[PDB]
Amino acid sequence: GTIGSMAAAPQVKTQAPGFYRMMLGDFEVTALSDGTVDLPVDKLLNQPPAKTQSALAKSFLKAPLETSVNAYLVNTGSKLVLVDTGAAGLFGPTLGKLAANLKAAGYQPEQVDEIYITHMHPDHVGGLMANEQAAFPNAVVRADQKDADFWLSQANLDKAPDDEKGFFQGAMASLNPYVKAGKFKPFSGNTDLVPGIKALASHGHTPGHTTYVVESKGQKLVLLGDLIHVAAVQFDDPSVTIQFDSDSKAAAAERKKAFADAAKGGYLIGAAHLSFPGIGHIRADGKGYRFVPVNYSVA
Amino acid sequence: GTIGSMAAAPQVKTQAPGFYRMMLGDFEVTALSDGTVDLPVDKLLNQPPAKTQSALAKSFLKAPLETSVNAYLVNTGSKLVLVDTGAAGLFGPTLGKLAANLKAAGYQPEQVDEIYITHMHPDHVGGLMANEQAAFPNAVVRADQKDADFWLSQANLDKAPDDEKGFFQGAMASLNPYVKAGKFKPFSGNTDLVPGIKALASHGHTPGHTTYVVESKGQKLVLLGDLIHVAAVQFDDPSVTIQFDSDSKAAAAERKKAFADAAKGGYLIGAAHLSFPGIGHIRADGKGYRFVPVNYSVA
Ligand SMILES: [Mg+2]
Ligand SMILES: [Zn+2]
Ligand SMILES: [Zn+2]
Ligand SMILES: [Zn+2]
Ligand SMILES: [Zn+2]
Repeated sequence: GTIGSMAAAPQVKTQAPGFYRMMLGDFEVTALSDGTVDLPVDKLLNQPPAKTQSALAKSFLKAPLETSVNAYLVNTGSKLVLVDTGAAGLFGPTLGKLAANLKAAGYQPEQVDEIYITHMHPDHVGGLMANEQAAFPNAVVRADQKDADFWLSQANLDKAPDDEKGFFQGAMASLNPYVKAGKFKPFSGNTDLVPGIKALASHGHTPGHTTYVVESKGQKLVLLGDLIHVAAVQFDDPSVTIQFDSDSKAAAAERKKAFADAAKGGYLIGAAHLSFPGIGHIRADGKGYRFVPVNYSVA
Repeated sequence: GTIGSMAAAPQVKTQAPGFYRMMLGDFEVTALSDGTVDLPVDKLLNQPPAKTQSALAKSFLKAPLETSVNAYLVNTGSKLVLVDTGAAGLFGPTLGKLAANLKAAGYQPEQVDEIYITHMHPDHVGGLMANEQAAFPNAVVRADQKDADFWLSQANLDKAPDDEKGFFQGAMASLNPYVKAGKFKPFSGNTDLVPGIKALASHGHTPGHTTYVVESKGQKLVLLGDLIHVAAVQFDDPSVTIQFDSDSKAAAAERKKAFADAAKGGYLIGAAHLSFPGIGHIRADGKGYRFVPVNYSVA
C-alpha cells in the first residue's frame, strides 16, 4: 500500500475507454459510447409507475436508470461509416464522450466518409457539430427525408411547445454545417447506401426513424436506433411506449416487427439505448423477447 | 480518383483495454481480463456433443467457444487485493493480458497487498510469475491448504498423466517466488482474510477450490472462480460438469449451492469464465438459472 499494507493506493474510479471492437465478416464494427445518462423511466414510460417499478426490480434495477447512449462505426475495408454521433453537449455533462472514444478506437474524425443518422434527436446528432463547425469535416451525412422535413423546419420549431423547441434547435444547429456545405444527402425509405449497408425504414419513434442493416459475407448486424429504451421493460413487454416517441403506435409496431424479425433471422442487433455496447441476439420468449448479449471477443 | 485521393483507412482491429470498473459500497472493483481462449466444449463437457451443440445454438454460439479468463481487483481503502492472476504464458499466446490491463486500469503490480487464488489452475496462477520472479513484489498470496498441498506436491506431478503434468509444473513455477520469500500464506476452508473479504470453501473443481466473498455497506459480490465454464449450458443445467473438474460430483454440488444461494440472496457474482466482465445477478428459472449481467455504469 501507500503506507506499508495499512493504506491502499487511492481509488482510480474512471471507466475503461468506451469502445468495443467486433468483426462482422469482412467488416470491422466498433461500438462507441457517448456516455450514459440517468433517465426517470417511471415518468417516461407510458404505463403506471408501479408496473415499471416491478419490472425494474426483476432486473435488479431502480429508477432513475443509468442509460447508455451508443453509436456504431463500420469500416467496410473501403469506407468508414458512422451510425449516429451521440449528444456532444446537447443533453447534459455526462454525454459527449463519443469524439474521445472514436480517437481511442484508433480513428480520427477526418477519416469518416459518411454518417448515417437513425433519427434527429439530440443524443444522435449532437456529435456532428463542434464550435459552429462540422466535427467530421469530410463526411456526407445521410438521414430520411421525413426526419429532415420535420426537425429542420422553422414552422415546426415555431409551433412546438417550449420544452420541445430545443430538439428542433439542436437538430438544426447540428445538421447545418453539413447542409450549408452540400454534404447532407437525404434518402426516402428503404435505400442502398454503400455496399454492405442499407437504410430500412422504421418510422414511429420519429417520422423518419431509420434502421441500418449492415451485412458482410453472410454476417448481419441490424442497427435499430431507438426502437427500445428500457430493456428491463420492453423486451418482456414490447407494447410499452415512451414519451420520447413522436407516434407511440407506430413506435410499438416497429419495435415488435424488429424483435420478431431478429428472432426469426438469428442475426445481431445493435441499439442506441441498450447497455453498452448494446449488441446481441434476440430470441422469442412467449409473448415477449429475451436479449442475448454478444460473447466477449478479442482479436 | 481525383489528384492525391487517399487510400481507404485500414481496419484497426485491436480491442479496448480489458478492464471494467464497478463500485461495491465503499470498495472499488476492477474486473480484469486476461484475454480469451477457445475451448472445445463439445468434447470437454460431460454430456453428449449433440446436447452441447443444441445448447450452444440456442445462445447463438458454436464450438470451439471463445472463453473469457477473468480476475478481480478490489480496493478496500486499507488494502489492494487481487483475486486470481490469469495465465501469463502458460496456456497459449491469447492469454496473459492481465498485466497490461492492470496498468490500463491505473494500478501497478507493486501496489497489490494480497492475492487470493480461487484454485491453482494455470489460468489463475500463471500471472503471479514473470522471469522466475514474483510479478507482484509486495503481495502475500493466499490459497487453500488443500490446493497447495495437491498442486505443489512432486509426488502428484509424477503420478499425473503426461497431459496433466503441466498443470502441476505451472503451479509450482508460479508459486515458487512467493513460497521462497515466505509470502505464500495458506488458509484452511472458510476464513476471514481482510475486512470485507472472506474465503468460502467451494471444493470440487479442485481440492481447494475457494470462493471469495466481498462485502461493503451491505453490497455483496461473490467471486466464484471456476464454478462455471459454459454459461450457455450450465445455467440451464447446472448438473453438467467438465473434464477440468478434479471431482465432478462435488463440482456440480458446489455450483448448485452457489446458484441457489445467489438467487435467494439477490447479490452479485463474478466468475472467471463468464463472458468478460463476468459480473451479474442470478435468478431462478424453472429447473435452472438465468444470468443477469450488470448494467453498464460510468462514474
Ligand atoms: Mg425472457
Ligand atoms: Zn430518440
Ligand atoms: Zn436516443
Ligand atoms: Zn480451473
Ligand atoms: Zn479457469
